[PDB]
Amino acid sequence: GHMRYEDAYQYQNIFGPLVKLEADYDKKLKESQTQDNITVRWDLGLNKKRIAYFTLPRLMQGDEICLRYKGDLAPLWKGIGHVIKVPDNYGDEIAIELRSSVGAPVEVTHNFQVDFVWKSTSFDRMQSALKTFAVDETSVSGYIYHKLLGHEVEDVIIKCQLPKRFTAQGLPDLNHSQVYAVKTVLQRPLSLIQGPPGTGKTVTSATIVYHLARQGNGPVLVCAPSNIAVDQLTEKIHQTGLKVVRLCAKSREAIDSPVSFLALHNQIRNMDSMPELQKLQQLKELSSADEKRYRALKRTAERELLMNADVICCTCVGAGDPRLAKMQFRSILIDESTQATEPECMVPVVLGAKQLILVGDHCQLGPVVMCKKAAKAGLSQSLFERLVVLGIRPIRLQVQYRMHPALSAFPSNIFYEGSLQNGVTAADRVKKGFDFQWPQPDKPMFFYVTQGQEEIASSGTSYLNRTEAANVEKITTKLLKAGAKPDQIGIITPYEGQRSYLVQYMQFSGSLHTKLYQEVEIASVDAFQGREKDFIILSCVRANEHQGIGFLNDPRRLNVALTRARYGVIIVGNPKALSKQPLWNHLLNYYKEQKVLVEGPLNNLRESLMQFS
RNA sequence: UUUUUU
Ligand SMILES: Nc1ncnc2c1ncn2[C@@H]1O[C@H](COP(=O)(O)OP(=O)(O)O)[C@@H](O)[C@H]1O
Ligand code: ALF
Ligand SMILES: [Mg+2]
Ligand SMILES: [Mg+2]
Repeated sequence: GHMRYEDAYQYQNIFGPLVKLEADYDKKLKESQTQDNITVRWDLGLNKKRIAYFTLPRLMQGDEICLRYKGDLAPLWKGIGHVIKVPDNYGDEIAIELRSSVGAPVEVTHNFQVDFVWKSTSFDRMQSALKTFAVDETSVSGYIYHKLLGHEVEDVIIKCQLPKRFTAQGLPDLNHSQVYAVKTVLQRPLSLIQGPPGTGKTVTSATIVYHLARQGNGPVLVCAPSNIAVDQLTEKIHQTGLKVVRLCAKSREAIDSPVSFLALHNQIRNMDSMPELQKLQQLKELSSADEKRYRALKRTAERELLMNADVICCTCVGAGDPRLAKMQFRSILIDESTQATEPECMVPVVLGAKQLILVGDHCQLGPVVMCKKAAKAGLSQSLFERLVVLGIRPIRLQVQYRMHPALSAFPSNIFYEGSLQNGVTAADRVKKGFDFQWPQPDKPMFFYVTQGQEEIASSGTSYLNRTEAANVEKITTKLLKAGAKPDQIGIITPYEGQRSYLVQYMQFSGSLHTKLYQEVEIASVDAFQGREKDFIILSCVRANEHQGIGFLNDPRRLNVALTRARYGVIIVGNPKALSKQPLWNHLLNYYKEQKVLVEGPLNNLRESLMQFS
């Protein structure tokens, strides 16, 4: 009440089809193909796999593609394979390794076609989770089943042994609201935690997970929708001194993060287990009988590290990973759950949840749903928000400990009805050893006006902006020269195109300060929700005469972008395009009134008189 | 709408 489901079968019959809409739509939307006139060069790898090389008049490493032969000089043929080489410093040849070496039409070279194959794994796991919820009644407790379905059911009290102290060593001393939040959550089967940015939702989550783990009843499962949110929580949990295993996507095994040392795939390789460490050093070959012992041993190692972990951390979709099947979790916490669709949250939930904690802020980013029809039918509504509408009262945090009061003013008043209070002062937020000259000494922020125009990026739907990129670099140098360390600086931008451009431009050219720049985080705004830096630089990218600003129209995205910094925020963008949207127009006027809308050379900034719509 | 996930 009011939204109710008779049972989990009806529930699946509603969300199952929604997920299918979104899946089918994304597939159609992300799938592209060449003309059927590609010329192929055939070869064999050293390992005797079959390879096709070709040039293209926008693929990425590891992509899956279908190669079709459409000519008449051999039987019609199609084969699946994956990109093992893209155009680079060795040449413009794309190479793909085929799954199956035969019977490829290696005697012909013309009249081929290349289709990019959209990967369906993430939606498969959501469909699969929905089915498990409906068919297997042991996948969640009777209580949680009834609560999730909107049934009336008496409140249940979990009678655990409460800790001596709620606040946990290694983490900040909890304030009264966080203590209340921890103490209360431990005793309920279902809890929602809510609060504006930087109120310690993740700190509080880590403290809860710590106590649930110390109950000694098996590993706690901990998730978030995006890899970066999972990593924040993982690091905080690690600080409590617990044994944490970060389970990563197979496709991310070569991505570098500050919690890489906790990644399951890395822990296994640092194990002894000397034999398996030998078969790994060997596959780094491909022997088929050797792969049998490799796998068995690997399964033995994964089983060991996972079963003995106090906590397992992974994305919501990652929870559906085959390595975790046949595992059950009594206690599950999902951080930044408001950024996920409900079927995405259900992925970890159906692993046997008897106690479930959801953390969120609906004023920050929601899930990505490209199919407007599906979004409007409800796929856009998170589980956290449905439960709020159903009457579950969230536990609230309201006092912020991240940012200088001047950074919190606009977001607090605009997004949170002035209810975001400050737990730190201006004096708590003067960087020691930092000799930077702010336009307004008392306001560590400014919007740096940048004339320019966006370009469409390699991908075809994303944008970049070369002028802003240039200024981002200048500003970064200025900050570094003022005394900021690389790791105290973060650069965020809403677009992937701009993110990638910045990586190449700052980190992989020959720049004099390349080694410094490489220690500087660059990321999309969306990925960075949940993370914080001392100093943030935001590149807005959009800059055009009559093409709009795209998803910059979403207030949630600006909110996240404005609330990542502790000590200072510098915004780089073009007020001309931004001003056309009421929200950005208001942020621009706000900065103008604060005298931090500026122009000119960095060492000699002047207010921008420039007028905008 | 071009972002999250695999
Ligand atoms: N009770 C507290 N005392 C001191 N610092 C705190 C406290 N609670 C949170 N913080 C800090 O403020 C920041 C934001 O916490 P975080 O958990 O990331 O916010 P949120 O999860 O709500 O976005 C961190 O740097 C963190 O250590
Ligand atoms: F709510 Al946050 F970093 F997770 F501000
Ligand atoms: Mg958080
Ligand atoms: Mg460089």
